[PDB]
Amino acid sequence: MTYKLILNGKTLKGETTTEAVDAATAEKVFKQYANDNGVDGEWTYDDATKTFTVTE
Repeated sequence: MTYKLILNGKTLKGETTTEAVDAATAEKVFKQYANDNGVDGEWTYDDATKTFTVTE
């Protein structure tokens, strides 16, 4: 299971897919990535199409 993250950072936007066994580990896994960019604030989850999304 691999969800798709959508970075809606104000000064930065992107998107990457990560492999996670559950939604919990998926929240920190992606968060760990965004951190390497400086995008931390509100986090959303689209269980409708397996697509993660975050917006600073």
